[PDB]
Amino acid sequence: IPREPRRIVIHRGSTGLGFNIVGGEPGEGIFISFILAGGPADLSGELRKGDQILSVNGVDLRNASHEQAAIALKNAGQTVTIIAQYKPEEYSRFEA
Repeated sequence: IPREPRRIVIHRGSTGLGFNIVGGEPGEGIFISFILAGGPADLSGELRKGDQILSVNGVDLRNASHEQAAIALKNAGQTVTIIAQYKPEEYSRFEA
C-alpha cells in the first residue's frame, strides 16, 4: 500500500459510495472507517480503512470537520475524485 497520496475515482451506486468516514473538529482529519464489501469503493480495489481523505473533487478536506466532509461527499455528485493517503496511525485515534 503506497504511503504517497493516491488519486481514486469512485462512481456512486445504489449503496452510495460504499464507505464511511470518521472525523472530529477541524484539524483532526477525515478518515475512512469502513468499506462495504461489494460496494463501489471495494470494487475499485484502491481505498483502505485508515486512509485519510485529503480532498474530494478538489475540495481540500485536510482540516475539515466531520460535518464539513460529510456534506462535501454528499454533494460531490455521482462520480467522485478522492485524494487519499494511508495514515492508520492517525486513524486509530478514532477507532475504539
